[PDB]
Amino acid sequence: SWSWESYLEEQKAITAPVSLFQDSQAVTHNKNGFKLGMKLEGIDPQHPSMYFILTVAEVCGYRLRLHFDGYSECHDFWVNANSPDIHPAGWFEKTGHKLQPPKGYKEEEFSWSQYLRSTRAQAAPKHLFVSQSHSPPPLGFQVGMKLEAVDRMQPSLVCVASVTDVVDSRFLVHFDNWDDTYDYWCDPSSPYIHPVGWCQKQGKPLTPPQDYPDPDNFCWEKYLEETGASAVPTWAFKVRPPHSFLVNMKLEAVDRRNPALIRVASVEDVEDHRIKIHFDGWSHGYDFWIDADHPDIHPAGWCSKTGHPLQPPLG
Repeated sequence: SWSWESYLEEQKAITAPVSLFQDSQAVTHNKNGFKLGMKLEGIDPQHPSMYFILTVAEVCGYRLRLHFDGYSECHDFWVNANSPDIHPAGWFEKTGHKLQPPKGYKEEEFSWSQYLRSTRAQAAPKHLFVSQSHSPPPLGFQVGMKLEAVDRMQPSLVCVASVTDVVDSRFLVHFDNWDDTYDYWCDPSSPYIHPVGWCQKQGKPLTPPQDYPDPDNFCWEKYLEETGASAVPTWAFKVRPPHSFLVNMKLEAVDRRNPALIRVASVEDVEDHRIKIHFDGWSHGYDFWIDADHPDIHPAGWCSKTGHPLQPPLG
């Protein structure tokens, strides 16, 4: 009953054109073959470097809710069917990764064939996954290389970092000697990474590894020699152009408080690479910043075309 067309007329508003989004945020014609109970492998959003056995706990449109086998439901999380952060059963074994076992197991004595028999479940068919490590790796980025990275939790901090994982065309950025809980996946065009030496050339403070001896006398050349690591080469960095979203443009965005819901939204403010989302009809107290390439923002009509409910403006 609620329609974008009517709403736009009503508000004398415009939608953010589909051209402003990445193809993966816009595609609506792909079918979601995931079914309840199917098992697979995937990264823990809270520990991006770790892989766990997951089960499809719910399906809604082109999205699915995943559950950490053996764990409580409050670890549950939602992803889109085209997420590059989930993989087919057996992926870890085939790509040299480590798989954390279900709470109640030793990865040491874990095998899919049998876990499946023991749970009388089916593994999600591999043709559904966009990432299976068949595609080309990011050019110039290899596990072990070092670089400088913005701690997206503390934007004022640019720190000494390392590439700790590489999957399909993305890599994992880790903050040297810090918790894996500040790590994040990204690609060569990320505006949050810079080559070794960037802070120095920019007159900005570089945060060295935690507890590095004599912190303010940190020398990259020295650190690279101590670790024998290479710096990601400068040619590998290809930062993306700033986005073209304009204030007042409307779109759809997953609700950050209740991930199951997606609401009608508007662009409240903008920066070169992030937009500030406002949920129509709600308090601006809920407005939040989000990267323009985040998988949870979509153009108007995404919910309708994918079969997902859309929450109309609060009234």
